Amino acid sequence: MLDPNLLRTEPDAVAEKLARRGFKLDVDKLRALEERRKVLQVQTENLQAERNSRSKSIGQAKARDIEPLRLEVNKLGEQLDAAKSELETLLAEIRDIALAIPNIPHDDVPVGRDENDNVEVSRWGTPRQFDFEVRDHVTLGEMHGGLDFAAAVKLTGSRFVVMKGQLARLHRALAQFMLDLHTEQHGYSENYVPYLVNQDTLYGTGQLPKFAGDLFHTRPLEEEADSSNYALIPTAEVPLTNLVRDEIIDEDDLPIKMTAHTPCFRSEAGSYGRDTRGLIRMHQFDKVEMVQIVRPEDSMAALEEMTGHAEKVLQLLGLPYRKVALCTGDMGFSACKTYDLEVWVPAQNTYREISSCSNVWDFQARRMQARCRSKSDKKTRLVHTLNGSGLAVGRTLVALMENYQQADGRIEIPEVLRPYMRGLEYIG
Amino acid sequence: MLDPNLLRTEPDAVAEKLARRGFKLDVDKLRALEERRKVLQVQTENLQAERNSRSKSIGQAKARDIEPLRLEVNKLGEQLDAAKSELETLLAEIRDIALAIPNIPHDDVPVGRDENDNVEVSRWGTPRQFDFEVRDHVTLGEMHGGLDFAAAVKLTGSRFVVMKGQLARLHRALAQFMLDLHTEQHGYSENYVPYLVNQDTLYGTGQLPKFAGDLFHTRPLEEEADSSNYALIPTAEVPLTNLVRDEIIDEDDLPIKMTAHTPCFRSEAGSYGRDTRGLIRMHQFDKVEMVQIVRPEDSMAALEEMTGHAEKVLQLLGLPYRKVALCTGDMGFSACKTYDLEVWVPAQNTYREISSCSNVWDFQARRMQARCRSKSDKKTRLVHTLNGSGLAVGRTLVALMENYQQADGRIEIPEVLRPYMRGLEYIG
Ligand SMILES: [Ca+2]
Ligand SMILES: [Ca+2]
Ligand SMILES: [Ca+2]
Ligand SMILES: [Ca+2]
Ligand SMILES: [Ca+2]
Ligand SMILES: [Ca+2]
Repeated sequence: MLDPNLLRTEPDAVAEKLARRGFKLDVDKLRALEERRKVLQVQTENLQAERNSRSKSIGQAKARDIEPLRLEVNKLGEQLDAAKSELETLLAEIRDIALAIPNIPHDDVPVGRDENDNVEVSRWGTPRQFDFEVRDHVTLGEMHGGLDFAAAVKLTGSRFVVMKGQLARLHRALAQFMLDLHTEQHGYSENYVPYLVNQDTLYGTGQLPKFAGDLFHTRPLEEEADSSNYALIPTAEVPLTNLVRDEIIDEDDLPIKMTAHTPCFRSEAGSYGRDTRGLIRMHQFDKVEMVQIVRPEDSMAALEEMTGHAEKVLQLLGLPYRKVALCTGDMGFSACKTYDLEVWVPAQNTYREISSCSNVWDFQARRMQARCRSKSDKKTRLVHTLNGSGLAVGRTLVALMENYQQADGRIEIPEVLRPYMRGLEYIG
Repeated sequence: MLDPNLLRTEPDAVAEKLARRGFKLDVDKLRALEERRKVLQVQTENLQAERNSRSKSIGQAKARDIEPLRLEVNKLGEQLDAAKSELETLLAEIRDIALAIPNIPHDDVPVGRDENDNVEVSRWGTPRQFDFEVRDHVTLGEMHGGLDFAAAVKLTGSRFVVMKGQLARLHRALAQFMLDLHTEQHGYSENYVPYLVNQDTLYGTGQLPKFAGDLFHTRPLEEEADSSNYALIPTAEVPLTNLVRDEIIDEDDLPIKMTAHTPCFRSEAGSYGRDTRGLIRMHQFDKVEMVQIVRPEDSMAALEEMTGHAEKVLQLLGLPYRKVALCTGDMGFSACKTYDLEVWVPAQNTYREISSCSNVWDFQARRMQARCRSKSDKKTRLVHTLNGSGLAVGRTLVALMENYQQADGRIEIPEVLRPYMRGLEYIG
């Protein structure tokens, strides 16, 4: 959520910055609600005061007939409860609006309508020239018997996979390599997190209220009927960022750099048509996430650092990619600035997204009440949060299989992964 | 499900074997339903025949007024549809009974009422004598800051954990070691499986119809409204065993030995009281599963082999345990014979279940229609299925932390795990 006082003080300026995302801030409705809120707030607080006073008058005469006084306190209590509910319903209408507002893009972000307006910043490696017709990862999967989509339709349904044997081992090897890289060389602490999360968590990172439809939701448990409305995690950004919810972190302890290897679950609503075949656009997919909790003045530097960490995975793996600065119109909900790394995909003859590194500014920190404090001063302030994949494991497996395929369909194991595969050079 | 002809031919004998589990087979109701089924079946099949014949009489005269004949075929079609529905409702009542019948215990299984009647077969290693008061894994978790239950209550709710740092790394190290042991030394092929499964899968391994309440269920997706009634996997036995559903496997290709590392999800319904604190009885927990698909005559040998594989993990890790032959009254629904490995838990001053290895006989194979065929003969037969954990990773972490704790709370890394931890000797 945006700073409420920034919406109060200069709403036309924030609406202008938000218009660059293609978002129309309803400034008039927000104002009309806010003006009614002050009227209800003065009435409620006056009722609270007079109920508190009449309650004290009873206990004073009780020591000294507490009946005509007792009736009045019940009439005021009825009045105050009605007043408080009426105010709360209005507070809930303001929240419906405020919490559906995307983040203000930082001035570094190029102005754009959509993905066609994204700016290329960097490019690394040169796409492989093949001496045969390139096979896709699905075709190679079938040749090895290692990627079985039909078995996953049988166990579950569409947009699921069963990996079998050496290709399943290679997928594990990729995740191990990424976790070891970030924990051993990049200063990230490793975490095992729940894959089911509550509504507070989802509100905290921005999935709720606007993106409930993107999630798999669980039915409450009979023995936890009022505390088990859970959703499956769509990214480890959700559990990891929420670890600092309702915390005051000493600035000396920042940055907090966390990594996790988890499955991610997406309903893929609206994706009716785009990427029907393959490990791309799945309901279930593994990712090795990087999350940073930093001091407000270090977030821009941390973004460059984190993007560099995801780039390092691609470079060590010998996978050519392009680095893209996302424009105002192609950014995710919580982000103020984003870099997407797009890996070369031989069968698609283009680069495809494999990492999306974002600086969230204080947008999630405000929702979570995540703040920091220098012991030197009497001043707490919201932290900045960042997240990015290093990398989407399923998409890395696609890029690896396709870029390293041999004429006969064998997969060459990238040199940096051979220690993770007992020195094995080829699958097949 | 049990063989329908074994229920038809000798129901008093199967009811006798089932009574040893403490299960009363309603032989009288099954018989009454079966007698009505034959009456409805003769009526339906007679209606099917006469509708088929009257339909053919139309097409014969159509070549040669197809109106008094067309009315009759519609009256018979109405009659047949009603007859078929009435029969199907009765078929569904037989299924409600047949599919809630547990497996017949094998004669090897000792007769018992409950867990207090289980027979100890073997014992390995000697429980450690400590020179200080033993701390539990929760206390050690807190000392290291590596096991955070409060953070998991915040992200989700109770019976969840957040593992942070070195203890999170050690948990990953355990799973890697188990997967490497079974794939490199024990002949298991590695698999990546969906963590969400459909109703057919659940019926196949026996979770449905009787144990829906033990599961986390997902709400159907709007864009898959009639094909996304999924549940979270409670064990990898569910997706792995179901890979052979509707298959005729060449006997030469058996045994099919599969392993996976997955999170497992349990609602823990009825567990109100038992194990309130710790990594024991969680809603989410990791397991390294072993599943075997074998020829009917090799299942008993495969059980001993598989139990030995789970024992090997414990022996290499230097964790003392006891091997227990479960009695008739303490077996799981699908099992005909089971061995439980119970690991020594210093803070509990007892052995606790860490693996449950079962021979399922043809019980799941019958539900899944999983069969094998020798090319030499014109004879298909149901395969036998087996499953067991090698091991429950969370429970291994508990046993490791507690058995290897040092006076100051440091955790000694078992010698066999040090290569998985970059040679690290101690955590802390
Ligand atoms: Ca510091
Ligand atoms: Ca994007
Ligand atoms: Ca974001
Ligand atoms: Ca063979
Ligand atoms: Ca048991
Ligand atoms: Ca079983």
